[PDB]
Amino acid sequence: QFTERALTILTLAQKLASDHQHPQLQPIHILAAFIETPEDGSVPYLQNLIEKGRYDYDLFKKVVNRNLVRIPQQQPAPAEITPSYALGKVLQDAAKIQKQQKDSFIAQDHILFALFNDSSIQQIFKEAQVDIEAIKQQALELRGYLSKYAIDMTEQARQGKLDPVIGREEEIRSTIRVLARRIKSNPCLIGEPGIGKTAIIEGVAQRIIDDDVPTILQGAKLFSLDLAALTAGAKYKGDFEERFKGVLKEIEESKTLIVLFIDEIHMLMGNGKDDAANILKPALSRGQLKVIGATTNNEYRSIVEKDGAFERRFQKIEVAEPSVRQTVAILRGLQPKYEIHHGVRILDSALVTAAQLAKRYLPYRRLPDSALDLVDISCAGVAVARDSQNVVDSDTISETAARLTGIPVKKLSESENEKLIHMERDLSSEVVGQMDAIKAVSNAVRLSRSGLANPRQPASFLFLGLSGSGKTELAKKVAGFLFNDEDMMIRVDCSELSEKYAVSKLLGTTAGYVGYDEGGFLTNQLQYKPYSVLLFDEVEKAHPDVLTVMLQMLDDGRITSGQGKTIDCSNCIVIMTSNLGAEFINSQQGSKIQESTKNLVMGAVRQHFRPEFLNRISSIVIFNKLSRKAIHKIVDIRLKEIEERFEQNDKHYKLNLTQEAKDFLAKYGYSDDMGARPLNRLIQNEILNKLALRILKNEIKDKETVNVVLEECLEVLPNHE
Amino acid sequence: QFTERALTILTLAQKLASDHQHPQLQPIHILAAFIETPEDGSVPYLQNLIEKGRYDYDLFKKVVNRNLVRIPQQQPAPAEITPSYALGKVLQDAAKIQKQQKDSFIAQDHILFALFNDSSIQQIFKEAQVDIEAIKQQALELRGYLSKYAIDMTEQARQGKLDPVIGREEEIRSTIRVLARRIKSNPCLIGEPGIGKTAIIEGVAQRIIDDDVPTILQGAKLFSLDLAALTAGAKYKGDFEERFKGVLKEIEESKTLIVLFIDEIHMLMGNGKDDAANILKPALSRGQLKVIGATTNNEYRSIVEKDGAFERRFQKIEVAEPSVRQTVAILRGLQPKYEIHHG
Amino acid sequence: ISETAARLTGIPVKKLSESENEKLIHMERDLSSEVVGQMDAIKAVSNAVRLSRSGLANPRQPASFLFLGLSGSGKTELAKKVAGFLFNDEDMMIRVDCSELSEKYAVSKLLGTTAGYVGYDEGGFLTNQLQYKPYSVLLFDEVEKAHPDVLTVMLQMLDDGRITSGQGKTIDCSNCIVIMTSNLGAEFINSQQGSKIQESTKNLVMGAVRQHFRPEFLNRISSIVIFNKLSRKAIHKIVDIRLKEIEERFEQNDKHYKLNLTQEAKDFLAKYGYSDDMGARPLNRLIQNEILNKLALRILKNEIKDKETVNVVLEECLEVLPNHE
Ligand SMILES: Nc1ncnc2c1ncn2[C@@H]1O[C@H](COP(=O)(O)OP(=O)(O)OP(O)(O)=S)[C@@H](O)[C@H]1O
Ligand SMILES: Nc1ncnc2c1ncn2[C@@H]1O[C@H](COP(=O)(O)OP(=O)(O)OP(O)(O)=S)[C@@H](O)[C@H]1O
Ligand SMILES: Nc1ncnc2c1ncn2[C@@H]1O[C@H](COP(=O)(O)OP(=O)(O)OP(O)(O)=S)[C@@H](O)[C@H]1O
Repeated sequence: QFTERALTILTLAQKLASDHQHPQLQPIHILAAFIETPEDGSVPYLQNLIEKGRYDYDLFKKVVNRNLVRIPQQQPAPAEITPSYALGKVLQDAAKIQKQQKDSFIAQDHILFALFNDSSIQQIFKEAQVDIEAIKQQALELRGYLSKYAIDMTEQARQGKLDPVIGREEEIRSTIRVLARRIKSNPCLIGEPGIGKTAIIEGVAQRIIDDDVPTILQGAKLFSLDLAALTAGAKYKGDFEERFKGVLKEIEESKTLIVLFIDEIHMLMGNGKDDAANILKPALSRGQLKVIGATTNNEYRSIVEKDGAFERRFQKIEVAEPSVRQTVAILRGLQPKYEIHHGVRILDSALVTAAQLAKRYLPYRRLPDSALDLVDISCAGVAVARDSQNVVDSDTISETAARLTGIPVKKLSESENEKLIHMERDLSSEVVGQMDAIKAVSNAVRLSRSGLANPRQPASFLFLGLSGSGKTELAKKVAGFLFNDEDMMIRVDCSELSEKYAVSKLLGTTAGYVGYDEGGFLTNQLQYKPYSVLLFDEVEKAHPDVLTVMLQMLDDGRITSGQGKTIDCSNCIVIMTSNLGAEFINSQQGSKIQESTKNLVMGAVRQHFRPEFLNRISSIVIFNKLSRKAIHKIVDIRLKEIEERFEQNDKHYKLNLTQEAKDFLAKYGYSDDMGARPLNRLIQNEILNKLALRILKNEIKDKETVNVVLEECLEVLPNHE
Repeated sequence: QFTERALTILTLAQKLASDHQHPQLQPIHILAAFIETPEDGSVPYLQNLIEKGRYDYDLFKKVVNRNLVRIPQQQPAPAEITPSYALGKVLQDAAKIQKQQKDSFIAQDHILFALFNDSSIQQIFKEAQVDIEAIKQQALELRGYLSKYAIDMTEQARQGKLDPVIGREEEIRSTIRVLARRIKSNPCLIGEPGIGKTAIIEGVAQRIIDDDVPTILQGAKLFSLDLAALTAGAKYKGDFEERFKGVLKEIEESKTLIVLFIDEIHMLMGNGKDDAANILKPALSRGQLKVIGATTNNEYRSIVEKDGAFERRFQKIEVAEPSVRQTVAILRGLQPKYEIHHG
Repeated sequence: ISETAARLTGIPVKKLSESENEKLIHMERDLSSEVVGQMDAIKAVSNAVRLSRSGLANPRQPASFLFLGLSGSGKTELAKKVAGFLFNDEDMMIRVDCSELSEKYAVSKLLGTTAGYVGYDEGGFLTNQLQYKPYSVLLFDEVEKAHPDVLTVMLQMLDDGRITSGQGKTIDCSNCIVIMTSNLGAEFINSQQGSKIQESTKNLVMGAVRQHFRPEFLNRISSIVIFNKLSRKAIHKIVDIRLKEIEERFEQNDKHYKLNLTQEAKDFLAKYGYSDDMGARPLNRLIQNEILNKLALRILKNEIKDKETVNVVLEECLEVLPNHE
């Protein structure tokens, strides 16, 4: 109800009546409280609403002292009988004043006002008007000041607005050590955004709230300064100093250990300096004016480069991210806040896994926030879904994260079935033979899905064999099964090389040079798409400088960029290709991959491909030769897909191909030295060419047949009508 | 003294005395100043105390006009002699109110009140602005509007004027889930141009309109922000921050919640940062301030590489491209829009 | 002065902690539990940090070593492990991806954008990291493929430990540690003349080092460090370690091996994979390809719900807990 100051003045009125041996309390006794002390700082006595308003404080002093002498000496027992209606009314009026003034507590000024409004000198010896406006003016110009300049974190903390923080006790102590300096009063927190800089300032506030602060700072209070009053609050040229200088001086003395702080101190460098608030502050740094700032490391760098002065006042305080275990500790401290915020229970394992998840899948975010996001997001997820529950650790988190960050890998299937149990079948259905390539694909994904693959390495395989054997097709089909979308594959022509390639590859352009589109094909796409299948079109012909660079993705997945940042791959499957082995494939020694032969190939590949790459690669995969037996399946597969891809079914075929057509293809388009690719030449050269002509001649109205000639031919529906 | 809002009204009042070529400014010119133009945020006329007080502000304007035509002269050379003793009193009364309120400047709120104390309609059943007690009941809702700076997407959606979505419901659900968060409340739609990120934000408006959103977001008023308000409304250093702060404060309190939408985040990020206004939003972003944003993945790149601050305020959401069949579904959803569009 | 300065400037080298028993004295031991063999390499780094902490390191220069030998000999692994030991965090390693480098260099590494040129993100990757983080350890990956102009300018830090940027600012973090790597020596370790590389062979390595790098580098490096091939008993040891580390790292340990590697599983990995030119990585890949992928399937099929074992089947295979145990 009352401020401590208001209570003091009222209390003094009461106790002065006791000390002066006076019966019922009168307006006189509150006036006695007003003149209770010689201290000029006491507004009720010298730096008064009277003295700086309209009348000599002595006039009033003598009104009161005359009256105090005039009231007769009583037995101590009644010395302060009651406030009666007289002081009751003054206090009630002080409350009416609060309502008029919109003041949350009764001020000593409300007591000064209310008393003065009711009061009049009781005797002819002194006269003075109750100059209400003068006393209000003087009251308004005193004490109330920071609500116009900075947000009072400490009182708001007393009011429960503070978020307590843990695990930063040294960082908090560091700000204390700096704040405890006698000369260099200015600390600043420097680090990554999301590192916990504001959190540390609030940590200081927590230290203040629990009064765990050294005498120099023991009475401290924190206030959030800048942008509003320092920028929005400006229309005139001197507005960088009006209000700003004002508050700097308002807080230098008496009013406890006021410490302002800046959360976004980046501004305080000035756009071209020009003392845009920025210089006046350090200009006054020889004393008081204790302020703590906060900036990111790069913003720090920028304000340093753009100023050269605040840095002589401000102590650089480095803030490091916590370890995963430490992150969990803060998560635990924060856990109940989240359970409350969302009305859901959270498992300790939720917190544990959130933190390690973040380390694994959120490289662009710091652990404090990243882990918290996984928690607060999961909780929010449930809060929305709550119309139905609680948060369940990795269950909720893996799904939640995958939904936002990508990586469905962690969701686990409703049924593993086609999801890597029967996948070898499904892959063998799309492509024929080459089961080891198929197994490699499945295994790559299975290890990823199971959390077993070495996390530092993307699945990586190099595919050897004769072009036309399905090496690209495999990669595309992998994307097919990986995303249920074959166009999500990333494919780079790795053979387009000379040394002049930086940006075309993950290296990017370099900032400071023309062009700021970097590694678009790889770096930008990788940043955007957390995983894919990356196909390198004949690494056999790629320049070795690039291959050496690609190695970095191949293993130890970290990826740099000319932007000064990194990408850091993880879950992208990479596929490299070569036909070196064609020199051995053309031996035609069985459809199966032969021992020794395949080794001569891989040996030669190393000779013509840095083994350093191959010494990191998950494995080299070799394709089976497409024997006619393989063809006997492939032809149907391809004719089916080829037809299905032909726009819409306004015609298409009945396809009475039977063995006769199949064999023709196996006897005519079947080049032992070019895989199935020449069968496609046959198919288009014969089947589609005739078809196109029949369509062109409008000899087909709907459907179509394939009729073996002894070659192939088509039928006529309308007779060239 | 007076601030810009009060000065605008006062300026208009004096202008009106000259618009009517009258030697002096009268209370009627001020009442006319209160009702100048149909700009909703004008508390003196439309989003006013009058409507809240159950009065017809246009009828009142007819009253004002009936009084303005009774001005005894419109003689040119005689015009513009004095502000009048009558309004001396009113402006002095405004100063008294400032003292009553501990206010360092006279706002339109105060100048309204002061005239109202001295205003009248010579009518028993006055069609006047609601009497002073109501003036206080509603005037006290002020201090202690966004439509000036943004389009109410939710209201447009309530009025239809919206194109339905398909498939993107999942990123919408993600958006709702992010908005529902206590700390990082801001989802952002990131991806290729043309994917449907605007379509998603309209989809969000639909969910609000359709009551498919939990109460804490259900009542949200979704707005299309900045650009014009940000820069077209600018002239000088700091007035970006002023409009920003104004809006941010509005969304900070009382009106359940307001959600702001930023389509092209690149519009922010200052200029090499330099805290060139943009930063205020991140600065205050901790106070819930539910915001939805968007950006081209490459734009995201060009700003995320530089910023780092907004990243702790928003949730990155990739928006997937629909398959051909899904695309057909959108075409089907929009089919009636197209048939209507061209007949 | 040391403690308060350290809290603000890091400088752990100025602490002189009572924990030296572990904090350097047992460093070689601790590192040998992480790194198999490569005794001299372990000692080389350890020696440098001992001079740092003892105040004997000369402020004019960072610790500097060149790691030569078979890829998969643990060259970058050692470097990471000393980041681990030295700063209690392997991820603090500022690996310098030197082969990822063109003549543009500047920003992506140590110099940054010449001030006044567009892009005010300057030396973000290396210099700014030191600017922000007084010192750490840096690892120069495959310096053989670094652009020559860059190899040359980085010499300003190699000795006369200066770091002048395009920002117009200087860091001079001579307190750091740098490790350079190369596969240059692989051609001589491939002589396979015992597991430990002998004299003459090392001279050939150094011959090649001189062909690749100038005295302007080579005589500034604290030492060239040449890595050995692992002994068959040593790979036995690395196998044990890696298998344990992999499972220990395995996200949530929802599944769990008895890890009955016995002599036999370990021998199968060693015998099946120990080519003298392989590097330890293929043994690690082998177990992933031999068993772990089978495990993944067993998990997916619910053959492994919890726990797991090791079993040896001659050829190799993996047992199940077929009742979804
Ligand atoms: N040590 C900690 N104690 C308590 N809360 C923490 C801690 N670390 C992080 N947080 C959480 O992190 C969020 C605010 O993070 P901060 O690190 O202050 O953000 P910030 O990094 O200060 O913002 P910048 O980077 O200066 S814009 C809050 O929601 C806190 O719950
Ligand atoms: N589900 C949907 N997916 C895609 N587009 C849709 C969808 N529903 C409606 N549309 C319409 O298709 C267009 C999608 O455009 P936007 O979402 O603006 O594209 P964008 O992702 O915002 O990229 P910009 O910035 O508009 S080029 C809009 O003009 C919508 O009217
Ligand atoms: N002696 C060893 N002690 C511990 N780990 C080892 C050892 N040798 C190899 N490794 C493993 O090898 C992998 C890293 O191998 P390194 O030989 O450092 O790679 P690298 O050959 O240094 O890379 P380059 O060739 O310089 S790009 C790690 O996954 C280690 O587990």
